[PDB]
Amino acid sequence: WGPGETNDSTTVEPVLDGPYQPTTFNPPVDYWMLLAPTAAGVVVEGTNNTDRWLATILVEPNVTSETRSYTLFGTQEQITIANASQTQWKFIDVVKTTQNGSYSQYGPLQSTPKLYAVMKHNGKIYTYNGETPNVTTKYYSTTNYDSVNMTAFCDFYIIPREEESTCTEYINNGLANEDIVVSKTSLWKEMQYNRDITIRFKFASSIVKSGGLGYKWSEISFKPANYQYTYTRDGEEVTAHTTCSVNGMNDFNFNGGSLPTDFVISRYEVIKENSYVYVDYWDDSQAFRNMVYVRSLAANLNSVICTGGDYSFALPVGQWPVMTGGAVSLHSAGVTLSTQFTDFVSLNSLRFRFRLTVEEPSFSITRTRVSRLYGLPAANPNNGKEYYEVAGRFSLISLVPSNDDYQT
Amino acid sequence: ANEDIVVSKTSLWKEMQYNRDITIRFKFASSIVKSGGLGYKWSEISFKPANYQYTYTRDGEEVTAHTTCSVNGMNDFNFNGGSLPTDFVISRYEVIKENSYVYVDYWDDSQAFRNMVYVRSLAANLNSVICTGGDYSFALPVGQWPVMTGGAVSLHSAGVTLSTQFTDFVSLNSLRFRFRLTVEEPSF
Amino acid sequence: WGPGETNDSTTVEPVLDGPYQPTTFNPPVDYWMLLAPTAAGVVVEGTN
Repeated sequence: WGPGETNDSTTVEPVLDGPYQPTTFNPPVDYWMLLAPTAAGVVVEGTNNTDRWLATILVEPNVTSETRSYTLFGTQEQITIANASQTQWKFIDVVKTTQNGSYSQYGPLQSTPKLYAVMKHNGKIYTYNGETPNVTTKYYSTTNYDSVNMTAFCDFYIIPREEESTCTEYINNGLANEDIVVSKTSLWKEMQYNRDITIRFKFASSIVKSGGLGYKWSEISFKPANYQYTYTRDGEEVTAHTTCSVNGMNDFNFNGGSLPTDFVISRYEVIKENSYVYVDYWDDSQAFRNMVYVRSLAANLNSVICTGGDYSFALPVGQWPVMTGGAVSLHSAGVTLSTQFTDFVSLNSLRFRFRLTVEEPSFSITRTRVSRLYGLPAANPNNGKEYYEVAGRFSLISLVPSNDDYQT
Repeated sequence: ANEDIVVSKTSLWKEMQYNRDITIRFKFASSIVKSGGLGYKWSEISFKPANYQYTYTRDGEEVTAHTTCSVNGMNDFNFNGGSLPTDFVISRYEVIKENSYVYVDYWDDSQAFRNMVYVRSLAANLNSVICTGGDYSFALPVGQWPVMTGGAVSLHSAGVTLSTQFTDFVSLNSLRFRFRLTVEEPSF
Repeated sequence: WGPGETNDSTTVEPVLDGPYQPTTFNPPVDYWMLLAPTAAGVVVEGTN
C-alpha cells in the first residue's frame, strides 16, 4: 500500500537575481553589488555625507586627456579623464573627503566585459581592479562603513559573497491476438463489510527562499504529508497510516517593486473551490487484506474545518508582515482506488477525495493593500495543530474466497 | 459498530491471461495566457491535459481509442528582461526533466480492454520514442517578436496504473501508462 | 470509462500590475498611466 505519485511545483533557480533600476539604496554587508552599465559616465556614488564622497566613472575606449562636465551628486563639475586603451572601457574612482573638498582619482581598470563589482566589509570598501583576464580586487579603508549608501545610476545586480567563485568568472567573461489461460476455474463469493473509520492527517508545506538580500521569497508551496497513528475500533487496536496531498491550487503572487528592498512573493499556492484535497488511507487490518477486488465503495464521513496559520516573514528592516486568517470546510468527494503494477509487486491506494467550501474569516496581510482574500494559505496550513481528523462509517462490498458451499 | 454480512452467494471465476498488441497515439496541448498590461509580460506558459481520439486497425479489428496525455513532476522556470513595461518577462512556465515523468491516460473499446477489471497482475514491453520542441512567437505590440526553438526529450516505457473511481454504486475506470524521460540533444 | 484527476494549476486575478520604478519611455496608445506619488514636486514630465 501507500505511496502515490502526484508531486509538482519545484523551481530552480535565479542566477542573476533580476535587473534592478537606477536608484539610491543601502545594500547589505557580505554581498557584492555588480554593475554592468550600458552608457558611459557616472555609474555609482557612495556617500557618508561627512567625510566620504566616492564616485565611480566609466570612460569610453579610445578617449584622450580632456575635460568633461559631469553632474556629480546633483552639481556640475569639470572632470579631466584619459584612456590609453583603444577598445577597453576604463573605470576611475574619483573621491573626496569634504563637501567642498578636492576630487582625487584612483584606479584604473581597463576591462572589455564592462563589468565592475563593489562591496563593504569590516571598515573598508572593496572593489574590483587590475586587468583582464587577470582581474583582482583592491580596497579603501573607510570609517562608518555600515551606514554608507550605494546609489547607482545604471542597471545592476546583487550576488552573495559566498558565491565569489561565480562572481570572479562573471567579471572575467560576463553572463498476434490470442487468449491464453493461466489457471483453471476458481471459487469466490461476495462479502459486505460495515465498519467505522477515523482518518487523522496533516498538511505539510515546502518553503524555498529566493537568494538575495532577504526581502523576497521564491516559493511557499504545498507538499504531500504523511502521518502514522494507532487507534481503537471495536476493541481492536489498528495502526493506521495516512498521506494528505492536494491538487488544483491557485497561485497568488505579490510584488512591491523591483528594488532589492521591496517585498516579493513570486508564488504561493492556496486551496479554493476549484481545488481538492486527497487523503490516501491504509492500514494492515484484515478487512483491508481482503479488500483487493472491490465492487463498490461508500462512506458516511463528517465534515472537518481547516484554518490558516500565522507566518512571520523575517525582513531585515520594517514591521514584519503576518499572514493571518482564512479557513475552509471539507466534505468527502467520494473515494478512489488506484493500483500501480511494478515488475515484481503491486502497490495500492485508497484516496478519499475531499472537495472544499470556503467559510469565515477571510485572510489578509497587514501593512499591504492586498487584503480580504479567501482561501487557506500554504504558509502554515496546520495552524499549529498536530493533525486534523475526520471520522465516520465505512461500507465495503468486496470479492473473497468461499467456504462450505457448492450446495444449498 | 462492526459486523459482517453477505450480499450474494458463491460463484465461479477463471484466471485468464490476455496478450494484445497496442499502438498508442497521443499529442500535447499548450495554454498560453497573456497578462494584463502592454503585452510584454506573460503570466503562465503551462501544459494542459491533451485529449485525442483516433481509430486504428488492430489485427483487422477496428478499434476507437481515446487518450489523454499529461506530464507530472515538472519544474518551474521563469525569465525576466526587466520591470519596464517594454521588457520581455515570463513569470512562470513549466519544463520536464529527469526528475519528472509523462502519464498517458487512455481507454478504448475492444473486448480485451472492456474486460480489464479485477486484474491480478500485468506488464507491458514497449520501445522508446522522441518528442521535440517546436516554434512559437510572442506577439508584441511594437518590436520584433521573440520566437522559441530547440529542445528534445526521449521517452522510455515505465509502469502502468489502473484508476477506478467509485461513487457508491459504480465503477469508473481508466488505464494510465507512465514514461521516464531522458533529455536529448538539441537543447532549447 | 473516464480519466482520473490530472494534476493542474490555475492563476487567478493578478489585477495590480507593477509597481514600476521612475524611468523614461514612450507609453503606447490605449493605455492609462496611473501615477501615485508619495511626496510633493514633479510627478510626470513629457516632451515632443
